Amino acid sequence: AKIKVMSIFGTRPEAIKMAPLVLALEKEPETFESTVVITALDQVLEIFDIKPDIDLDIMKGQTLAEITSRVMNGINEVIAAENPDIVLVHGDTTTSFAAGLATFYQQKMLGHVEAGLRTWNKYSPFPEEMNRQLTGVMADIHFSPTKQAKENLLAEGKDPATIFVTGNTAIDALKTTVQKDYHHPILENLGDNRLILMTAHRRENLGEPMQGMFEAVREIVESREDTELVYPMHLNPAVREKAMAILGGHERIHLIEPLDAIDFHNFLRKSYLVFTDSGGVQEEAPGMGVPVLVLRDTTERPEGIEAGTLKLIGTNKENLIKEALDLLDNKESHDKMAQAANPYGDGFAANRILAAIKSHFEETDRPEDFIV
Repeated sequence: AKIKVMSIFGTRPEAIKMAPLVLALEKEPETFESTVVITALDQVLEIFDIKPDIDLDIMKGQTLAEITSRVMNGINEVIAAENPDIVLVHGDTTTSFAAGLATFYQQKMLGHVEAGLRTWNKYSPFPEEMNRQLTGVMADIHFSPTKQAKENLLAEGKDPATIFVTGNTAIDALKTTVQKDYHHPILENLGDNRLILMTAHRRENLGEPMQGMFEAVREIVESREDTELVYPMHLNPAVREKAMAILGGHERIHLIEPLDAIDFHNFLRKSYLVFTDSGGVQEEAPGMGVPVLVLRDTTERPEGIEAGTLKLIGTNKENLIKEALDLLDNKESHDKMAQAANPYGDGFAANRILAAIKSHFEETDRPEDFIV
């Protein structure tokens, strides 16, 4: 008798974060039976060589109430038939909550991957904060990405024996998304130059601060000739216009279209430093040992800052330049961040998750938390 694990994912980012876990399950077929259920990303599954078992075509002018009901009724039926021992839902999407609820209705064990993040504000993010809180009450086992997420769960009175700080599976994903010898002209023509990668997608930054930020990187590039800038341009025309105006026409600045999360991981790997306001990049970049300068005034990632893998520098042009130059001119400061321990995971969150599941069903050694 195997432990039948049903992994549910409904978005591309979930696919990337759940794939590694599915791979881990598939590495131990003597113990696990893996059932993958899609509720939407076929490019990601091809990379991880994951044949999905069930594909629910849930639809897209649908309200939140309708999406929830469709996914819940769909998953209810899938679970009732497949009769898995455990269903794994991820993070805070509506699909995860709905599938979680169908899992509870079917009286199956519910595992929550990336468990316990909280803003404690029921309407920000909406409905993600509530999703993760609801999923949190229904979950039987929680796989927290950090010590903080675990504490959040403890403060809500969850049973410590059911929470495991495993790290973030997104980092495990890098072992597969990052190619042995990735292919891209810019990376091939890079030579001895230091690649600087920049991305900004937060509404607050895409506004007026955007101009100061492009001017900052332009100046970094002009001041340091052995650097090159890659900027996947945001789709907003006003943003592109500012990018073309300030960053256009420079041989060492590449203004390209938005990269896939996968192409991005591969660029990230050869990057010397990255400027971003993306949450995922703050946890993934240090997985590559890439120093991250965060273009934000606030952050939900204090661990990265305390660890030294990340630097919160805001959006002031003078601060972008200073902080960038510091890293570019002082190899000591670079390796300091480059070697700082990633508090969000070591790339083996999947293994800890599986050991945790094995621990419950076969009552084998309880895995200890990921040590930051």
